[PDB]
Amino acid sequence: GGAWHESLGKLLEALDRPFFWRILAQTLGQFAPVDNWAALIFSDSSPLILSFMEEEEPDPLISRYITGLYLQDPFYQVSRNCRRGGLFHLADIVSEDFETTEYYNTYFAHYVVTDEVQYNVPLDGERTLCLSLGSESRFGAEQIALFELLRPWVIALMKKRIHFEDAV
Amino acid sequence: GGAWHESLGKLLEALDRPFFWRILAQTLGQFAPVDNWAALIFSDSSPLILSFMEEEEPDPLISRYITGLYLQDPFYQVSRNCRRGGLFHLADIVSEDFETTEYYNTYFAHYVVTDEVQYNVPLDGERTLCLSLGSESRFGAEQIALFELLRPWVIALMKKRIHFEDAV
Repeated sequence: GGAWHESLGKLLEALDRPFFWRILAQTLGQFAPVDNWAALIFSDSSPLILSFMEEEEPDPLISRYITGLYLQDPFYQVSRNCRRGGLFHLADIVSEDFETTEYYNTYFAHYVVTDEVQYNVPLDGERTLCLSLGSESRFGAEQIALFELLRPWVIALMKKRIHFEDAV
Repeated sequence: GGAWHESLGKLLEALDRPFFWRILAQTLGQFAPVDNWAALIFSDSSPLILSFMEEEEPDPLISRYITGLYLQDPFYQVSRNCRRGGLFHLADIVSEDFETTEYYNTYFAHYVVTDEVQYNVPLDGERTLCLSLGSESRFGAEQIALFELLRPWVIALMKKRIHFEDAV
Protein backbone atom coordinates (compact mmCIF):
# COMPACT_ATOMS: atom_id res chain seq x y z
CA GLY A 1 0.00 0.00 0.00
CA GLY A 2 0.84 3.71 0.15
CA ALA A 3 2.05 4.36 -3.39
CA TRP A 4 -1.38 3.51 -4.80
CA HIS A 5 -3.05 6.43 -3.00
CA GLU A 6 -0.55 8.90 -4.46
CA SER A 7 -1.04 7.41 -7.94
CA LEU A 8 -4.78 7.84 -7.56
CA GLY A 9 -4.31 11.44 -6.41
CA LYS A 10 -2.15 12.28 -9.43
CA LEU A 11 -4.80 10.78 -11.73
CA LEU A 12 -7.68 12.67 -10.10
CA GLU A 13 -5.64 15.86 -10.19
CA ALA A 14 -5.18 15.48 -13.96
CA LEU A 15 -8.93 15.22 -14.57
CA ASP A 16 -9.09 18.80 -15.90
CA ARG A 17 -5.66 18.81 -17.57
CA PRO A 18 -4.67 18.06 -21.19
CA PHE A 19 -2.58 15.02 -20.20
CA PHE A 20 -5.41 13.22 -18.36
CA TRP A 21 -5.71 10.32 -20.82
CA ARG A 22 -1.94 9.79 -20.81
CA ILE A 23 -2.02 9.54 -17.01
CA LEU A 24 -4.98 7.14 -17.05
CA ALA A 25 -3.30 4.86 -19.60
CA GLN A 26 -0.03 4.97 -17.65
CA THR A 27 -1.88 4.15 -14.42
CA LEU A 28 -3.49 1.10 -16.05
CA GLY A 29 -0.15 0.28 -17.66
CA GLN A 30 1.20 -0.51 -14.18
CA PHE A 31 -0.94 -3.68 -14.26
CA ALA A 32 -0.58 -4.67 -17.92
CA PRO A 33 1.64 -4.26 -21.09
CA VAL A 34 -0.04 -1.12 -22.45
CA ASP A 35 2.17 -0.06 -25.37
CA ASN A 36 -0.21 2.40 -27.05
CA TRP A 37 -3.52 4.04 -26.24
CA ALA A 38 -6.19 6.32 -27.64
CA ALA A 39 -9.26 8.06 -26.23
CA LEU A 40 -12.07 8.75 -28.68
CA ILE A 41 -15.83 9.12 -29.07
CA PHE A 42 -17.64 6.90 -31.56
CA SER A 43 -21.04 7.96 -32.92
CA ASP A 44 -23.10 7.85 -36.11
CA SER A 45 -20.62 10.31 -37.65
CA SER A 46 -16.81 10.48 -37.79
CA PRO A 47 -14.93 9.46 -34.61
CA LEU A 48 -13.72 12.34 -32.46
CA ILE A 49 -10.17 11.63 -31.27
CA LEU A 50 -9.68 13.23 -27.86
CA SER A 51 -6.10 12.14 -27.20
CA PHE A 52 -3.67 9.44 -28.22
CA MET A 53 -0.15 8.38 -27.33
CA GLU A 54 1.53 9.48 -30.58
CA GLU A 55 -0.35 12.79 -30.79
CA GLU A 56 1.46 15.78 -32.28
CA GLU A 57 2.39 17.32 -39.57
CA PRO A 58 -0.29 14.69 -38.91
CA ASP A 59 0.08 11.10 -40.07
CA PRO A 60 -2.34 10.63 -43.02
CA LEU A 61 -3.33 7.34 -41.34
CA ILE A 62 -5.19 9.27 -38.63
CA SER A 63 -7.23 11.17 -41.23
CA ARG A 64 -7.91 7.90 -43.06
CA TYR A 65 -9.14 6.34 -39.84
CA ILE A 66 -11.44 9.28 -39.12
CA THR A 67 -12.88 9.53 -42.65
CA GLY A 68 -13.62 5.86 -43.17
CA LEU A 69 -11.28 3.13 -41.95
CA TYR A 70 -12.87 3.29 -38.47
CA LEU A 71 -15.90 1.59 -40.06
CA GLN A 72 -13.78 -1.59 -40.22
CA ASP A 73 -12.55 -1.19 -36.64
CA PRO A 74 -14.13 -4.04 -34.64
CA PHE A 75 -14.18 -1.70 -31.63
CA TYR A 76 -16.34 0.82 -33.50
CA GLN A 77 -18.77 -1.90 -34.55
CA VAL A 78 -19.10 -3.23 -30.98
CA SER A 79 -19.96 0.32 -29.86
CA ARG A 80 -22.96 0.19 -32.22
CA ASN A 81 -24.00 -3.38 -31.27
CA CYS A 82 -23.35 -3.45 -27.51
CA ARG A 83 -25.10 -0.31 -26.35
CA ARG A 84 -24.58 -0.95 -22.61
CA GLY A 85 -20.84 -0.54 -23.12
CA GLY A 86 -18.35 -2.49 -21.08
CA LEU A 87 -14.84 -3.91 -21.40
CA PHE A 88 -13.97 -5.51 -24.73
CA HIS A 89 -11.02 -7.71 -25.74
CA LEU A 90 -10.05 -7.88 -29.44
CA ALA A 91 -10.32 -11.67 -29.90
CA ASP A 92 -13.90 -11.71 -28.57
CA ILE A 93 -15.27 -9.13 -31.07
CA VAL A 94 -13.63 -9.66 -34.46
CA SER A 95 -15.27 -11.00 -37.58
CA GLU A 96 -13.48 -13.81 -39.39
CA ASP A 97 -12.44 -11.53 -42.29
CA PHE A 98 -10.92 -9.02 -39.82
CA GLU A 99 -7.38 -9.85 -40.95
CA THR A 100 -8.30 -9.17 -44.60
CA THR A 101 -9.47 -5.57 -44.06
CA GLU A 102 -7.43 -2.55 -45.08
CA TYR A 103 -7.84 -1.32 -41.48
CA TYR A 104 -5.95 -4.39 -40.20
CA ASN A 105 -2.97 -3.96 -42.54
CA THR A 106 -2.63 -0.20 -42.32
CA TYR A 107 -3.91 1.51 -39.16
CA PHE A 108 -4.07 -1.50 -36.80
CA ALA A 109 -0.64 -2.91 -37.63
CA HIS A 110 0.89 0.50 -36.97
CA TYR A 111 -1.07 1.92 -34.02
CA VAL A 112 -2.15 -1.25 -32.14
CA VAL A 113 0.27 -3.96 -33.41
CA THR A 114 -0.91 -7.10 -31.61
CA ASP A 115 -3.72 -6.96 -29.01
CA GLU A 116 -6.27 -4.43 -27.83
CA VAL A 117 -8.80 -3.83 -25.09
CA GLN A 118 -11.24 -0.96 -24.82
CA TYR A 119 -13.40 0.53 -22.09
CA ASN A 120 -16.70 1.66 -23.68
CA VAL A 121 -18.77 4.30 -21.88
CA PRO A 122 -22.11 5.25 -23.48
CA LEU A 123 -22.59 9.02 -23.34
CA ASP A 124 -26.12 9.14 -24.70
CA GLY A 125 -28.25 7.31 -27.24
CA GLU A 126 -25.66 7.81 -29.99
CA ARG A 127 -22.20 8.51 -28.58
CA THR A 128 -19.75 6.11 -26.91
CA LEU A 129 -16.63 7.30 -25.09
CA CYS A 130 -13.86 4.74 -25.52
CA LEU A 131 -10.43 4.23 -24.03
CA SER A 132 -8.42 1.87 -26.23
CA LEU A 133 -5.34 0.20 -24.75
CA GLY A 134 -3.11 -1.59 -27.23
CA SER A 135 -0.23 -4.04 -26.74
CA GLU A 136 2.53 -5.41 -28.93
CA SER A 137 2.05 -8.60 -26.88
CA ARG A 138 -1.18 -10.26 -25.71
CA PHE A 139 -3.42 -9.32 -22.81
CA GLY A 140 -3.90 -12.55 -20.85
CA ALA A 141 -6.72 -13.64 -18.58
CA GLU A 142 -4.99 -12.15 -15.54
CA GLN A 143 -4.80 -8.75 -17.26
CA ILE A 144 -8.46 -8.92 -18.36
CA ALA A 145 -9.39 -9.87 -14.79
CA LEU A 146 -7.50 -6.80 -13.53
CA PHE A 147 -9.17 -4.51 -16.08
CA GLU A 148 -12.55 -5.76 -14.80
CA LEU A 149 -11.53 -5.26 -11.16
CA LEU A 150 -10.60 -1.61 -11.76
CA ARG A 151 -13.45 -0.95 -14.21
CA PRO A 152 -15.88 0.60 -11.63
CA TRP A 153 -13.72 3.66 -11.13
CA VAL A 154 -12.13 3.68 -14.60
CA ILE A 155 -15.50 4.20 -16.25
CA ALA A 156 -16.66 6.62 -13.52
CA LEU A 157 -13.55 8.71 -14.15
CA MET A 158 -13.97 8.57 -17.94
CA LYS A 159 -17.56 9.81 -17.68
CA LYS A 160 -16.51 12.69 -15.43
CA ARG A 161 -13.66 13.64 -17.77
CA ILE A 162 -16.28 14.65 -20.40
CA HIS A 163 -16.96 17.82 -18.42
CA PHE A 164 -13.47 18.96 -19.07
CA GLU A 165 -13.43 18.12 -22.75
CA ASP A 166 -13.87 21.19 -24.81
CA ALA A 167 -14.35 19.52 -28.13
CA VAL A 168 -17.41 18.00 -26.52
CA GLY B 1 -9.38 -6.09 -2.18
CA GLY B 2 -12.26 -5.81 -4.64
CA ALA B 3 -14.81 -3.87 -2.61
CA TRP B 4 -12.49 -0.85 -2.46
CA HIS B 5 -12.58 -0.35 -6.24
CA GLU B 6 -16.39 -0.29 -6.25
CA SER B 7 -16.40 2.18 -3.34
CA LEU B 8 -14.03 4.41 -5.27
CA GLY B 9 -16.23 4.18 -8.37
CA LYS B 10 -19.35 5.18 -6.42
CA LEU B 11 -17.46 8.18 -4.99
CA LEU B 12 -16.14 9.32 -8.38
CA GLU B 13 -19.59 8.87 -9.88
CA ALA B 14 -21.05 11.21 -7.24
CA LEU B 15 -18.60 14.00 -8.10
CA ASP B 16 -21.30 15.96 -9.99
CA ARG B 17 -24.22 14.97 -7.75
CA PRO B 18 -25.75 16.76 -4.74
CA PHE B 19 -24.83 13.95 -2.33
CA PHE B 20 -21.09 13.98 -3.14
CA TRP B 21 -19.94 15.24 0.27
CA ARG B 22 -22.12 12.68 2.05
CA ILE B 23 -20.49 9.91 0.00
CA LEU B 24 -16.99 11.25 0.66
CA ALA B 25 -17.60 11.45 4.42
CA GLN B 26 -19.13 7.96 4.43
CA THR B 27 -16.16 6.60 2.46
CA LEU B 28 -13.73 8.06 5.01
CA GLY B 29 -16.04 6.87 7.79
CA GLN B 30 -15.14 3.30 6.85
CA PHE B 31 -11.70 3.93 8.39
CA ALA B 32 -12.67 6.11 11.36
CA PRO B 33 -15.60 7.09 13.73
CA VAL B 34 -17.00 9.93 11.62
CA ASP B 35 -20.25 10.89 13.37
CA ASN B 36 -20.86 14.25 11.67
CA TRP B 37 -19.40 16.20 8.77
CA ALA B 38 -19.60 19.50 6.94
CA ALA B 39 -18.14 20.88 3.71
CA LEU B 40 -17.61 24.64 3.59
CA ILE B 41 -15.47 27.42 2.14
CA PHE B 42 -13.76 29.84 4.52
CA SER B 43 -12.68 33.27 3.28
CA ASP B 44 -12.41 36.88 4.42
CA SER B 45 -16.23 37.01 4.46
CA SER B 46 -18.95 34.71 5.84
CA PRO B 47 -18.36 30.95 5.44
CA LEU B 48 -20.22 29.32 2.56
CA ILE B 49 -21.70 26.01 3.71
CA LEU B 50 -21.78 23.62 0.75
CA SER B 51 -23.23 20.57 2.49
CA PHE B 52 -23.50 19.08 5.95
CA MET B 53 -24.85 15.91 7.52
CA GLU B 54 -27.89 17.45 9.23
CA GLU B 55 -28.84 19.64 6.25
CA GLU B 56 -32.53 20.30 5.62
CA GLU B 57 -36.85 25.37 9.07
CA PRO B 58 -33.12 25.96 9.60
CA ASP B 59 -31.50 25.67 13.01
CA PRO B 60 -30.68 29.24 14.16
CA LEU B 61 -27.28 27.84 15.20
CA ILE B 62 -26.26 27.56 11.54
CA SER B 63 -27.08 31.23 10.90
CA ARG B 64 -25.21 32.17 14.09
CA TYR B 65 -22.18 30.24 12.89
CA ILE B 66 -22.26 31.93 9.48
CA THR B 67 -22.78 35.48 10.81
CA GLY B 68 -20.11 35.41 13.50
CA LEU B 69 -19.48 32.35 15.64
CA TYR B 70 -17.21 30.89 12.92
CA LEU B 71 -14.69 33.56 13.94
CA GLN B 72 -14.13 31.52 17.13
CA ASP B 73 -13.87 28.24 15.22
CA PRO B 74 -10.23 27.09 15.54
CA PHE B 75 -10.58 25.53 12.09
CA TYR B 76 -11.46 28.89 10.54
CA GLN B 77 -8.47 30.54 12.21
CA VAL B 78 -6.06 27.84 10.98
CA SER B 79 -7.35 28.46 7.44
CA ARG B 80 -6.13 32.06 7.78
CA ASN B 81 -2.80 31.16 9.43
CA CYS B 82 -1.78 27.99 7.55
CA ARG B 83 -2.20 29.06 3.95
CA ARG B 84 -0.74 25.86 2.44
CA GLY B 85 -3.70 23.92 3.83
CA GLY B 86 -3.35 20.36 4.99
CA LEU B 87 -4.91 17.99 7.52
CA PHE B 88 -5.70 19.44 10.93
CA HIS B 89 -6.65 17.73 14.21
CA LEU B 90 -8.56 19.75 16.84
CA ALA B 91 -6.12 19.31 19.75
CA ASP B 92 -3.20 20.64 17.67
CA ILE B 93 -4.87 23.98 16.74
CA VAL B 94 -6.90 25.24 19.70
CA SER B 95 -6.10 28.23 21.87
CA GLU B 96 -6.17 27.69 25.62
CA ASP B 97 -9.41 29.69 26.03
CA PHE B 98 -11.12 27.55 23.35
CA GLU B 99 -13.38 25.89 25.93
CA THR B 100 -14.56 29.29 27.20
CA THR B 101 -15.89 30.55 23.85
CA GLU B 102 -19.57 30.73 23.01
CA TYR B 103 -18.74 28.69 19.88
CA TYR B 104 -17.57 25.79 22.07
CA ASN B 105 -20.70 25.67 24.22
CA THR B 106 -23.27 26.23 21.49
CA TYR B 107 -22.33 25.19 17.95
CA PHE B 108 -19.40 22.83 18.70
CA ALA B 109 -21.11 20.88 21.49
CA HIS B 110 -24.08 20.26 19.20
CA TYR B 111 -22.58 19.73 15.73
CA VAL B 112 -19.12 18.28 16.54
CA VAL B 113 -19.47 16.97 20.14
CA THR B 114 -16.00 15.64 20.93
CA ASP B 115 -13.23 15.60 18.28
CA GLU B 116 -12.71 17.01 14.82
CA VAL B 117 -10.38 16.80 11.85
CA GLN B 118 -10.49 18.88 8.70
CA TYR B 119 -8.98 18.66 5.24
CA ASN B 120 -8.09 22.22 4.10
CA VAL B 121 -7.73 22.90 0.38
CA PRO B 122 -6.70 26.44 -0.63
CA LEU B 123 -8.74 27.58 -3.63
CA ASP B 124 -6.97 30.87 -4.24
CA GLY B 125 -5.32 33.62 -2.23
CA GLU B 126 -8.39 34.08 -0.04
CA ARG B 127 -10.63 31.00 -0.08
CA THR B 128 -10.11 27.62 1.61
CA LEU B 129 -12.28 24.60 0.86
CA CYS B 130 -12.66 22.49 4.00
CA LEU B 131 -14.07 19.08 4.79
CA SER B 132 -14.72 18.80 8.51
CA LEU B 133 -15.16 15.33 10.01
CA GLY B 134 -16.43 15.26 13.58
CA SER B 135 -16.60 12.44 16.15
CA GLU B 136 -18.38 11.91 19.44
CA SER B 137 -15.25 9.94 20.39
CA ARG B 138 -11.58 10.75 19.71
CA PHE B 139 -9.60 10.32 16.51
CA GLY B 140 -6.48 8.41 17.54
CA ALA B 141 -3.04 8.31 15.96
CA GLU B 142 -4.03 5.36 13.77
CA GLN B 143 -6.98 7.33 12.37
CA ILE B 144 -4.83 10.44 11.77
CA ALA B 145 -2.27 8.21 10.04
CA LEU B 146 -5.03 6.84 7.79
CA PHE B 147 -6.33 10.33 6.98
CA GLU B 148 -2.79 11.27 5.89
CA LEU B 149 -2.44 8.09 3.80
CA LEU B 150 -5.63 8.85 1.85
CA ARG B 151 -5.05 12.61 1.72
CA PRO B 152 -3.46 12.69 -1.80
CA TRP B 153 -6.70 11.70 -3.50
CA VAL B 154 -9.07 13.20 -0.91
CA ILE B 155 -7.75 16.69 -1.59
CA ALA B 156 -7.51 16.06 -5.36
CA LEU B 157 -11.17 15.04 -5.36
CA MET B 158 -12.22 18.02 -3.21
CA LYS B 159 -10.51 20.45 -5.60
CA LYS B 160 -12.23 18.86 -8.60
CA ARG B 161 -15.62 18.96 -6.87
CA ILE B 162 -15.49 22.80 -7.06
CA HIS B 163 -16.34 22.59 -10.76
CA PHE B 164 -19.65 21.10 -9.90
CA GLU B 165 -20.51 23.54 -7.14
CA ASP B 166 -22.95 26.08 -8.35
CA ALA B 167 -22.80 28.38 -5.39
CA VAL B 168 -19.17 28.80 -6.37
